[PDB]
Amino acid sequence: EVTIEEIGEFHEKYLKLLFTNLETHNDRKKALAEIEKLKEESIYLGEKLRKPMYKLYLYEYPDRLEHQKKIILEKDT
Repeated sequence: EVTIEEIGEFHEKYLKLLFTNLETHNDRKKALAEIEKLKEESIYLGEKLRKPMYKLYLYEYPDRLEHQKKIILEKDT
């Protein structure tokens, strides 16, 4: 019942978050907000899809997002 457009859109947003610059404090504030919405969207898909594919969206991408988050928290101190 998960559509390809929901999967495509999630990954599109993820890609944009990753390609983002993070040079200024404003950018970092925005990226962090975006990370939170991506975690939520990943887990939404993961729960709806139910190595099995669903584990990537339930666990792996939220873990990678958390990683990127800590890093961005590393700069802004």
